[PDB]
Amino acid sequence: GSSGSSGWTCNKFRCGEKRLTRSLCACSDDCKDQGDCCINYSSVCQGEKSSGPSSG
Repeated sequence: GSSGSSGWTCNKFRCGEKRLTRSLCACSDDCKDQGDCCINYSSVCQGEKSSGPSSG
């Protein structure tokens, strides 16, 4: 099927990934060093997860 539409966003799971072929941004740690972290990389990845059931 088609490759897909523009995705300038990252997903909780995506965070800390090591597999990307068709993605405008990168949801991996490397992005931090390199400089290709999605616009909302920290918002999704660097969210609020600590001693909590769900980061609702």
